[PDB]
Amino acid sequence: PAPAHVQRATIDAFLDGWDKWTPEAFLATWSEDCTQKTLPYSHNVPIRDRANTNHLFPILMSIMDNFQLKTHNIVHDAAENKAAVYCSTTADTPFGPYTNEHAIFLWFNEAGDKIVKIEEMFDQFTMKDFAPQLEKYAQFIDKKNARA
Amino acid sequence: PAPAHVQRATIDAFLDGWDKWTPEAFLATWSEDCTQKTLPYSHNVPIRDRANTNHLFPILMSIMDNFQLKTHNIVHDAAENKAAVYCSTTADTPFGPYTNEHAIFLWFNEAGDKIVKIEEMFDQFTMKDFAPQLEKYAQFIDKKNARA
Ligand SMILES: COC(=O)c1cc(C)cc(O)c1C(=O)c1c(O)cccc1O
Ligand SMILES: COC(=O)c1cc(C)cc(O)c1C(=O)c1c(O)cccc1O
Repeated sequence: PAPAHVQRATIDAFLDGWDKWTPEAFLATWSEDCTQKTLPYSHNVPIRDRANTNHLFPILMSIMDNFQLKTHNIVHDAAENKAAVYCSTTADTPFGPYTNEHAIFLWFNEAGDKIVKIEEMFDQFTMKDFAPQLEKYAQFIDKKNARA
Repeated sequence: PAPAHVQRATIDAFLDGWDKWTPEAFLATWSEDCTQKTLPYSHNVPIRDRANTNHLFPILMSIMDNFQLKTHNIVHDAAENKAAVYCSTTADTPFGPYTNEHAIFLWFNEAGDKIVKIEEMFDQFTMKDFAPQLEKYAQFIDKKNARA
């Protein structure tokens, strides 16, 4: 398992790419197989593969302006090649103001330079309203692109 | 900062006491001024202090029958005297079946033997229904006890 400071460097580049709020910046630290699973398991939100998130994040970021990320807690388990962060976010969306908070579990690859698995719990009351707004927005971008 | 194995021992006792589901077993790792904070911050849930916890847990535990804890993930940051765990639970309650899942952030005291701060995010759809039900059930116990 890679040295702490290398994993920690991956964590920071993930958070900074998140704050930078472009697809390429944020997805730079995700491996090709990195899955994102929404917790709790009981909410039955299907795990999301990399083709899914590569298609979502451009659309998602385009409808969140003044995105500000705030990191409250980094728990680094260098021996286990693992981490957990707590973050909060705000943005303006086509649907009104957006706020969220995130408990995020990360796993790194052997080299400690990519994130390989993501599991996350968020503000489910924010998401109950926003996920369907986002899904219909995504479908509208899809249809609009296929036409042209 | 205490050695990693001593901090890990408190984690293991915390989860084992939780599993054993008695006020004494679970609380043995809680420092005497340890606070419990519900995330997200945006839901503005007041800190539960140790006295609140000591009154709540005997009632709460008494209406959760067949309680089962499953631990999914332990993120230990010995260098920062911190940790994060992910757990899920089931039980039978007088309000029907119960399921919950917890992303818990733990801080230890200097000795690494007590837990000093708890911040957790849970299944907010469980808690939306359960929390008022437990609050009314707790008031009823306090009333029934007073008049004896
Ligand atoms: C800020 O947005 C992110 O890129 C994001 C990133 C991470 C690591 C977890 C998330 O929960 C989100 C998210 O907020 C989100 C969403 O709000 C709607 C659909 C999918 C998502 O991933
Ligand atoms: C299983 O119960 C616990 O002792 C418990 C314990 C921890 C570490 C987090 C919790 O969220 C709970 C809880 O589930 C709970 C509840 O369901 C209602 C009121 C207070 C609580 O702490």
